[PDB]
Amino acid sequence: GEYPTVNEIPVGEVRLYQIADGVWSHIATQSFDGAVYPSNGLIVRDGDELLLIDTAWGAKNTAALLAEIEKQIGLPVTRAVSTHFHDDRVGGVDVLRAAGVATYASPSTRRLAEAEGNEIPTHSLEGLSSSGDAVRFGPVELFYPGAAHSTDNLVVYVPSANVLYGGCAVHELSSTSAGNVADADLAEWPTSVERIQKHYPEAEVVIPGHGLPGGLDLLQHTANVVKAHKN
Ligand SMILES: NS(=O)(=O)c1c(CC2CCNCC2)ccc(-c2ccc(C3CCNCC3)cc2)c1-c1nnn[nH]1
Ligand SMILES: [Mg+2]
Ligand SMILES: [Zn+2]
Ligand SMILES: [Zn+2]
Repeated sequence: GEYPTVNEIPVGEVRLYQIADGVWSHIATQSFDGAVYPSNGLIVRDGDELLLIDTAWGAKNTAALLAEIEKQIGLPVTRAVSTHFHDDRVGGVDVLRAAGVATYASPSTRRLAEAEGNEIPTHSLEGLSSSGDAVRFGPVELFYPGAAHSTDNLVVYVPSANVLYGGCAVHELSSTSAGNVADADLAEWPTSVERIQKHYPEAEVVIPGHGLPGGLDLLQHTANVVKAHKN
């Protein structure tokens, strides 16, 4: 009941929310087709450093994210991973790289970001090209579940806390619509959700790309939302 909502965060400001010991989400707001939406990413403590998952959707928000981290946590962000190629995930990568953050994404994401004209993470993550593939990256596991919201979408698991960050492949429980599906695979999305369910059965917290965290129910709910859209 305390997670910040869209009407609570002016565009340009960033909030942090403690999810578990050494795990936070970051929440920002920005504009799509003239309407303001909230957007989440993740921060995971990596010894005396931090791993960032996703930008805060643009340059101004990403600079505000780094400032909020400086104030709230006080550990340096040394690496970031973007979970797909859209600008709510890579927009602000240039701000990160000018702050000394090493930025990473799969080659699939990098190719799509390049073709879209979005900022491109510096480094390429091999080992994620086939559905069900996983790689460990610092304190997280990166998992490619197959095409869903996008063909390159990754999910991120924090094994120390049983936290699953679904990114835009996972919708919040209040969702009654499927959001921007222009780059989605509506047929494969339920199969990709099933793979996440099977791979992370112990997840205690599930964080969507937009909206409120909850439990494992966000996964089946997402498949249901997508089916309602498809039909
Ligand atoms: N990842 S994205 O680019 O598709 C995206 C953006 C980023 C911009 C898209 C155009 N190019 C510049 C970046 C922004 C908004 C939204 C979004 C749309 C609708 C929803 C609704 C969902 C139901 N519950 C109510 C909200 C939430 C998110 C989305 C989005 N992300 N997941 N799906 N759409
Ligand atoms: Mg750009
Ligand atoms: Zn997207
Ligand atoms: Zn999104």
